[PDB]
Amino acid sequence: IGDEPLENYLDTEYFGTIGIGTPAQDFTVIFDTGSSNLWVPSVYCSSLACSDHNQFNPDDSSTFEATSQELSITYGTGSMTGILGYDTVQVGGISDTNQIFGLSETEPGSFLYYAPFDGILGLAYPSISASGATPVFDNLWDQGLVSQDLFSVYLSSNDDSGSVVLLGGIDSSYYTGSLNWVPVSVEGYWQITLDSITMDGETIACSGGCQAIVDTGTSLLTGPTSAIANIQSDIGASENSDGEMVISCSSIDSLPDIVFTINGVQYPLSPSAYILDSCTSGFEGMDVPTSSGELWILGDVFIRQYYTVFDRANNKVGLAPVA
Ligand SMILES: CC(C)CN(C[C@@H](O)[C@H](Cc1ccccc1)NC(=O)O[C@H]1CO[C@H]2OCC[C@H]21)S(=O)(=O)c1ccc(N)cc1
Repeated sequence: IGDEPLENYLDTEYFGTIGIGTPAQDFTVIFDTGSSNLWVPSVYCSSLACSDHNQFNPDDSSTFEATSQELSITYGTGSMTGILGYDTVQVGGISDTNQIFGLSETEPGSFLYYAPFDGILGLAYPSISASGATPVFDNLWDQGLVSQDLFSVYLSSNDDSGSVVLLGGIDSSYYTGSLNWVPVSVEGYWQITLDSITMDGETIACSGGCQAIVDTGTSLLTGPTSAIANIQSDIGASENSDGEMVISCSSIDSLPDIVFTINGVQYPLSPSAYILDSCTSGFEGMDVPTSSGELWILGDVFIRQYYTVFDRANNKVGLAPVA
């Protein structure tokens, strides 16, 4: 069982340190349950974001093995191109030998330039991995480096230490109540079916059910723009001169919970959770069309309240209230 500590950056990004190569070269990476590739910047990249982050040098690693395979990835915000290579990745105390990963050759745009992390370590299914690159957790399981084919995530609140990805384990000191299990509706993301979203007993969005993904790599709780607009109006959030969804901090003590029903079980978010003396909404409209329908994203606003188990043996997500 391996523990990967995560730094809680402003309650907005959660990244941990990994080592790549022999001797290890260290990188910070977002542990991203919304994607499946591992990549870091490399000495082959001249983009600005490469210049202001740690760059992998395969020349200095005695265990590196080159490939002729290229890689390209476009995220919601940010993108990269590069080349795949193999090396040993130290992650959570585990020596992940023979791990394929991306060495960036371009990283355009300001988001990656201003972000504190060097790269991204995806934790989702192989079906959405660019170039069919084996995801880290698949390679761990393939090599028997974890005995149980699952991992769990605790994300801390209030910029506190203690966030972790627990590779191969579930730890009940991080939660209370019973874990409830949700089948993965479509294997790619950690995608699940939401039944309803309610406030003070009435349905405010997702009437008749909708699709959602559980994504540590997204800060906010996002949904289709039209639905989110209603929710913003429902909680009293107004966009201001600067493009921020502003809300009176006094509503934190006024407003009722917003309740997500998932597989028939109610998961409340208190206004303490879905309102971030500058208070803004934890919701954001973002349209993610798929053959499944538009996706909602249960990002860190949600995951901070629910210890989450990602079970690849079973293709299920487990949820329980954080301790
Ligand atoms: C780069 C990540 C650390 C951040 N992203 C979260 C990530 O989970 C998204 C979450 C996501 C998912 C779907 C649509 C938009 C965003 N996944 C994603 O874009 O996956 C990509 C992998 O290759 C492609 O195939 C799947 C989608 C692409 S992100 O949505 O782009 C993002 C970027 C900036 C901020 N501030 C907040 C979120």
